[PDB]
Amino acid sequence: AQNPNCNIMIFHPTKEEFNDFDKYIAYMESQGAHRAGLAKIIPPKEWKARETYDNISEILIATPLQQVASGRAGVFTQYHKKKKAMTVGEYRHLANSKKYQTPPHQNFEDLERKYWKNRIYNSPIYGADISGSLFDENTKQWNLGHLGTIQDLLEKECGVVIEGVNTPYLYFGMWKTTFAWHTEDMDLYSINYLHLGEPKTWYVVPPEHGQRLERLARELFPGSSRGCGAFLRHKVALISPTVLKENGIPFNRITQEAGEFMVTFPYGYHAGFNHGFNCAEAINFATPRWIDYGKMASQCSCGEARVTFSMDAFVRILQPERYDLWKRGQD
Ligand SMILES: O=C(O)CNC(=O)C(=O)O
Ligand SMILES: [Mg+2]
Ligand code: NI
Ligand SMILES: [Zn+2]
Repeated sequence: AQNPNCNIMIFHPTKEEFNDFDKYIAYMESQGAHRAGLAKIIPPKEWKARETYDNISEILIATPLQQVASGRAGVFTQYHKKKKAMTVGEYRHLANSKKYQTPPHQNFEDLERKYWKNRIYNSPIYGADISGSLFDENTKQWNLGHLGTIQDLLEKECGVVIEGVNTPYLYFGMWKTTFAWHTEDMDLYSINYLHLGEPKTWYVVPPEHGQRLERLARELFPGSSRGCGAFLRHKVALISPTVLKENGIPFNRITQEAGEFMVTFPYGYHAGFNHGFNCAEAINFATPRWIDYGKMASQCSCGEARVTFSMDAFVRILQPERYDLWKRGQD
């Protein structure tokens, strides 16, 4: 078995290997990458997402979210308070302000220590989940707006034609902005490209150990667990690496820099934080190997998780028994 310790693997494709996206994902899995839950792909030196980032300031962040924490430093939840709209240029200025800017630090490890020590005492503002793309239309390789759609994959694999669309989302981050422990909707893959700015640190649990994380989470968030049998679908809970180590949960960590792709694999729980002002783009995707994960994916039916239009068909076709209850949660 390749990669039996479930380490995060880093790949350096040539320009020739960068042509066929599906084929390269399948190559990475042949070397065991998926066992980690997360892989890093460094594009060939010849490649670029677009020519410059000089003209992005007038993109609108219609609903910036202030991420307010509750709990203790290593075990907390966050809720998202809606703020007034602002442009990317306004947001970048805010991120760089004395109130919100990255503190002085020695290296990424020192910054990670400071994040876990101090995150809960601040409420950073995140521009998340903004439909759109920063890839130039002329970028033909690994353009996250031109991937094969999940609906087309399901149709190719299973023969059923379904409604729905699949488009990318932009994320504008600042110091301490945080992504809570989660897997993707319907335990899909994700791909994330860091277009610009400061790094993003990731933590990930191997798919084969995801239920260990879930059991810890039920212990650590016992009221949330009673409220919903899939409450990590709410995307609000944080657990530090120190706490995961204390409880014997297998995980790994890596820092993504500007110009790098990350791929999350089906049922790979992940969480993380931004180091300073940055912009990422991400999208879900599927492969043939995903189908079995989609069929087994947990679902939130309590009403909190509320998701896209396009998840309807996935639940309806892959999880018909669950469909009725899940849809009640959506309505
Ligand atoms: O970058 C972020 O805030 C969150 N991204 C992801 O969870 C992802 O790409 O799967
Ligand atoms: Mg603009
Ligand atoms: Ni994710
Ligand atoms: Zn729920």
